Amino acid sequence: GSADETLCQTKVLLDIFTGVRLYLPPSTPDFSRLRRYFVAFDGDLVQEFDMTSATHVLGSRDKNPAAQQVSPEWIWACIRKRRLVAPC
Repeated sequence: GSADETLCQTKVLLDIFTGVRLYLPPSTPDFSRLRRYFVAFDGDLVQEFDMTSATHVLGSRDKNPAAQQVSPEWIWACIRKRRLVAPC
């Protein structure tokens, strides 16, 4: 858990995914916030079948190999780091 420890602050948001365009999948856990939260921070979210121009992608990249194959742990480590960390 981390989320509960991080999002424990209403949505916390910080300059994590700062400009980080990661494709947040709907199948991803905590998506609810993950989405609003992420894009909220100041980044952007592209729909799986919509990334071509995207920048980041949660779990896989296919839809957009030009994006970043980050995970749920990245968001936390990122948001918490206040600076986009190693996407993976």
